[PDB]
Amino acid sequence: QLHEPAELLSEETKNMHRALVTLIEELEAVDWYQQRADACSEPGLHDVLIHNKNEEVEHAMMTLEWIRRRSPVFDAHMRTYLFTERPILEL
Amino acid sequence: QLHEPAELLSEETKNMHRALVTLIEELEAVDWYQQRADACSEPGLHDVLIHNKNEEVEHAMMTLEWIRRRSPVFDAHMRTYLFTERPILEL
Amino acid sequence: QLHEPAELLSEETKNMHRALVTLIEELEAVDWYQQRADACSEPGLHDVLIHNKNEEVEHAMMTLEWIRRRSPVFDAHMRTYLFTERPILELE
Amino acid sequence: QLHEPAELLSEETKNMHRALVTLIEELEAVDWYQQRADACSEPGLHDVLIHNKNEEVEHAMMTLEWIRRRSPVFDAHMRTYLFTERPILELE
Amino acid sequence: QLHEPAELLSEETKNMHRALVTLIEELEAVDWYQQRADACSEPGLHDVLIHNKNEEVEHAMMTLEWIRRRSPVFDAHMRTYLFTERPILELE
Amino acid sequence: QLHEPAELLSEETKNMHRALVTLIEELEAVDWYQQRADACSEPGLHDVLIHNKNEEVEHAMMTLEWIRRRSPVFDAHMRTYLFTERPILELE
Amino acid sequence: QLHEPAELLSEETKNMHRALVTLIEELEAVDWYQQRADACSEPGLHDVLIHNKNEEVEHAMMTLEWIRRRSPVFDAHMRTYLFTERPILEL
Amino acid sequence: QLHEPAELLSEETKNMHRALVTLIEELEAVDWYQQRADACSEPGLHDVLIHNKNEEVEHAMMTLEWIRRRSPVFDAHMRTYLFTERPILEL
Amino acid sequence: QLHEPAELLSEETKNMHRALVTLIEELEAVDWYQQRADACSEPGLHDVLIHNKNEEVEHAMMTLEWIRRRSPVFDAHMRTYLFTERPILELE
Amino acid sequence: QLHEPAELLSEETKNMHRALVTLIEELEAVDWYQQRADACSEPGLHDVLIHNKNEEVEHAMMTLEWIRRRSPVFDAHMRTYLFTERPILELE
Ligand code: NA
Repeated sequence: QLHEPAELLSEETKNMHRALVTLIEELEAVDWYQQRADACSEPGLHDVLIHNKNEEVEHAMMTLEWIRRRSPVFDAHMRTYLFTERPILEL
Repeated sequence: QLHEPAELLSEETKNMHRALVTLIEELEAVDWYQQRADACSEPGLHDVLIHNKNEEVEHAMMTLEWIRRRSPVFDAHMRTYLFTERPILEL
Repeated sequence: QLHEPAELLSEETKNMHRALVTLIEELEAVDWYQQRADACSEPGLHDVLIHNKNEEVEHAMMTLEWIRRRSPVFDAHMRTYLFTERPILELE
Repeated sequence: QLHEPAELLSEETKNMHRALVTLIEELEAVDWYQQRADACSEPGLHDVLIHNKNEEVEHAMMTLEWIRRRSPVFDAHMRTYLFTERPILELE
Repeated sequence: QLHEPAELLSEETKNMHRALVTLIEELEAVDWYQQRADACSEPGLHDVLIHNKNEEVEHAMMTLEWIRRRSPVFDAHMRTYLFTERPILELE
Repeated sequence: QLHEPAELLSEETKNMHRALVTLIEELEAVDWYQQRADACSEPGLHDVLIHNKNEEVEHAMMTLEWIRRRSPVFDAHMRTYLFTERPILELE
Repeated sequence: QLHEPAELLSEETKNMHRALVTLIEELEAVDWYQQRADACSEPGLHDVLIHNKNEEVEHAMMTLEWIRRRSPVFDAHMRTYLFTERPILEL
Repeated sequence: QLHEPAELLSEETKNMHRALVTLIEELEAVDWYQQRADACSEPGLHDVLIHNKNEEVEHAMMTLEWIRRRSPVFDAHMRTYLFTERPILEL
Repeated sequence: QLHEPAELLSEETKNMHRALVTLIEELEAVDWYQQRADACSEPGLHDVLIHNKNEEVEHAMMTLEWIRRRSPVFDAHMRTYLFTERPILELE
Repeated sequence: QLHEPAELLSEETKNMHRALVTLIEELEAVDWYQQRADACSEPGLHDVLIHNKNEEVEHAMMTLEWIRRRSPVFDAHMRTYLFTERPILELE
C-alpha cells in the first residue's frame, strides 16, 4: 500500500507506515461503530458495538503512544495540545 | 461519507465523525509525505515535505485534543497510555 | 454501503447488514494485523499488533454469536460444522 | 490483496489470508443476497436469492471451521461466546 | 449500484439489474475461488474452495435460466451458441 | 485484477479468468444499457442503446460457450438448468 | 454517476451525460479486450476477443456520431482534425 | 492501470492504451465541466468551465485522429458513421 | 462528491468545491500526460500529449486565478510564496 | 501510483509527480475542511477546521512555487493569469 517502492524507503519510514495505517484503521472503526450503534435498535447488538468501539479507542491510543516514543515531532506537538484547557488555537 | 441516515445519528456523533475523518486525513498526510520525502531525489522538495509533514502532525494533535475534551472514552485511554515508559502492553 | 434503498429493506436486513459488515471489518483487521506483524522490524510494534489482533478475533466471535441468536440459517450451519473433527466436506 | 511483500510473510499467514478473505466474501454475499431478496418482488427470483443466501452461510461456516482448527486464538474465543444464552458482554 | 434514478426505470429493468449483478457476483466467485485454490498449499482448504466454486457455478446457471425465461433476446442467442461444436464465430 | 501472484496460478486458471471477466463486463453492459435506454428521453439514443444492448448479450453467450467447452462443471450444470420449465429450485 | 443534483442540470446535459458515459465504457472495452487478446494463450479465445473488440469500436463511433449531431463544438473540432494527413498539431 | 502484466502486451497495445485512456479522461472532462457549469451559481466561473470544456473536446478529437491513423478498425467504423445524416442504425 | 449534504453548505463553499475539483482534475491530467509522453515511443502521440498537457496547465492556472479572486487566504499565501527566489522555507 | 514504469520516466517527471500529488492532496484538504466547517455545529471545531484549512492553502502554494521554479510551462501560464484584474478569458 506504499505510495513509493519499498527499495526507496528506509526501515523507519516503513515501520511508521505500519503503525500509522493501524492507527487509521482503528480510528475508522471508532467512527463506524458509533454510527451503527446510534442507528441500531436491537439492544444486544448495541451493547456489543459500543463495547468494541471503546476497545478500538484503546488500541488507537496504544498505537499512538508507540509512535510518540519514536517520533520527536509527535512528542513535541502532543505536549503542546493534549490535556489542556485554553482554547485550542491559543496554545 | 456517513454510513447511516443523519436523522438517526446524534449531533455529537456527527460532529465526532467530522473530527475523526479530519484526524484520519491528517495522519494519512504524515505517512505519505514521509514516503515521498524518502524517495525524493531533490533536496529542495525534501525540506518542504518534511516541514509540512510536521505541521500535519500538529494539526492531528489539535484535532485529537478536541476529541478528548468531548469523549470520556478517549480521555480515559489517553490518560492510561500517553507519555508513559513501561512496555505498552503492561499498561 | 447498502446496495438497495433503505425504504425497501426490513430492519432485520439493516440490522444484519450492520452486524455483518462489523464482523467483516474485524476479520479484515485479523488478516492485516498478522501481515504487518510478520513484516514488522521493531519487536515492540510486533507485540502490540499480535495482542490487538487477538482482541479483534474476540470482537469477531462476539459479533458472530449475536448473528447466530438472530439468524436461524446461521444457527443451523454453525451446528453442522463448528467444533468438529473429520474432513469438512464429509460433514455436508 | 496482500499488504506486505510475499517474501516477508510465513506460509501460515498467507494461507490464513486466503481463508479469511474467502470468509469475508462469503459473508458479503449473505448481506447482498438478503438485500436483493427484500427489494425483489418476483417470488421466483426472491426464492433463488434466499436459497443461495443460505448456501453462502454454509460456505462461510465451513471456512470458519477450517480457521478454528489451525488457530488457537479463534478456538479459545469461539469456545467462550458461540452457543451461549447470557448477555454477550457477560461471557468475557 | 444503479446508474439511473429509480423513478425512471421500469420494474422489469430493476429486477433484471438484480438478476444480472447476482450472476456477475457468482461468476466473480468462480474466478476467485479457483485462483486461491491454485495458490493455497493446504489440501483441506483446497478441497473446500473447489467445492464452493462448483456450487457458485450452479447458482450462476440458476440465475441465467431465470433471465432466459424472462428475456427473448437471451433465449435466441443462447439457442444459437450454447451446446454446439463449430468454431464460435462461425455460428453467426 | 488478479487475486494471486501470476507464478502461482496455472495457465488454465489465468485464461479462465480472462474469459470470466469478459463475460462479466458484457453482462454489466447489458444492465447499464437497459437502464440508460429506460431513462433516455431521445428516440435515436434510445434506439442505439437497445441495439447495442442486444449485441452485448450475443458477446456474452459467445464467451459462455467457450467456457462451457473447457469446464465440465459449467457443462454439467448448464444441462441441468438451462432450457427447462419446472420451478428452478425443483431442478437438481 | 452525476456529480450534481439532477434538478440543477438541463435535460440536454443529462442526455449528453448518458451518451458520453456510454462512449467511455465502449472505449474502455476496446482497450481491455485488446489487452486480453495479447496476453491470451488459447487461439479460440483470442479471436472471440478481437471480434468483439471490433464491434465495440463500432458501437463507440455510433455513439460519437449521435453526439456530433447535437453538439456544434464536437462538430467543429471533428471537422478540423478527423480524416486528415498533416501533423496533428499543424491543424 | 493496465489489466495484464506489461510483459505480455505488445508496445502497440500499450500505445493504444495510452491514447484511449487520454481520450476517456478528456471525454470525462467534457461531461463533468458541463455539469458544474449548469449547476454553477457564478457566471464568471461558468464561462471558464464552458470555454475549457470546448478545448477538452478539441483535445479529444486530436487524440481520436491519432487513433484513427493507427487503427484500421477505427478508420473503417469512423468512415461508416461519422458526418452522416440518416438514422444511425440504417448505416 | 460533496462530503456533506448540500443543504448544510453555503453557496460560496459549493462553488469553491466546483472550482477546486476542476483544478484538481487538471493537475491530475498534467501529471498523467507527462508520464505517458515519457513512456510513449510514437512521435505523433508524444507531441499531442505534451501540447495538451500544457493547455491543462493553462486551464489550471485560470481556475486558480478565479479562486484567488474569491479567497483572501489564497491571495495572502500566494503573495508570500509565488514568484520568489529565497529558499521556500525562508519565506515564512 | 505511477501509471508507467519508473525506468522509462525521467527523474524530473517522477519528482514532479510527487509534487503534483502533494499539491492535489493539499487542495483536497482545502475543499473538505470548508465543507466540514460549514456543516459543523460546534464553534470550537469550526475554528480549528478553518485555521488548519488555511495552513493547507499555505502548503499548496509552497508546493506550487517549487513546481513553478522547475516547470517552464507552469511559470509561463502563471505569469499570464495570476494577480490579474480583467476577465480571465480575455488574458488568453
Ligand atoms: Na446439521
